[PDB]
Amino acid sequence: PVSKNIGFLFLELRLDSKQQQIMDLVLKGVNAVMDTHHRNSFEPLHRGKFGAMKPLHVSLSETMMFANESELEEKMGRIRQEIRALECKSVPVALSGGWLVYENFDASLQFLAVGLSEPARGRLKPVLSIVEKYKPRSRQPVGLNNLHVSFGVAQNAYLQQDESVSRQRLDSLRNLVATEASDRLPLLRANLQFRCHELKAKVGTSVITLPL
Repeated sequence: PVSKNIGFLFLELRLDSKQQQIMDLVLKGVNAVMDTHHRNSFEPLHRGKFGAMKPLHVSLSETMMFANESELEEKMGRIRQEIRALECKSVPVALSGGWLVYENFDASLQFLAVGLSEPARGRLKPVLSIVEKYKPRSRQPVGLNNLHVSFGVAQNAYLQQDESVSRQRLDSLRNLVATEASDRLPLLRANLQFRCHELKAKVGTSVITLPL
């Protein structure tokens, strides 16, 4: 369908029981601040209905829109082969710094995130380099400067207002979570760490695994 000839690369982060409980209390605390300030709350991304588990992610490419099935296979195969040829056998994922808020492509959703640590970004640099080499030439770039894990997602209440009003409320939301909702970030950063032994790629409607 719409996803024909679309590819995207990412890391999958499955949380253990302790990490799930930490994210419950961190997000509850953030959302108490959102309530106090009459802001939209963040839906936790690590849980579904009835506490069904959902993995978290690190995006490693933009949405890659290839011109045809042949180019999809040519470029994704080269990506897979070159990632396999890397020396590394696993990459660490750990977080550094404060809350970030990233918008999706139509600004309808605002994701509460933390950036990757300097060593985590450094170990992913050779992966990003491979993606940059093979991705289609064909507006939300993924790069070393913005690698992150998103933990919650809120609706943009200002989606249909003037762009400048929506951007102002986004910047004051970013300031609000940083100034008033950051006290449990040391607990999050100490515990939300992972080691990934494979990448994933969405290709069309299928997901493939790319071993390290």
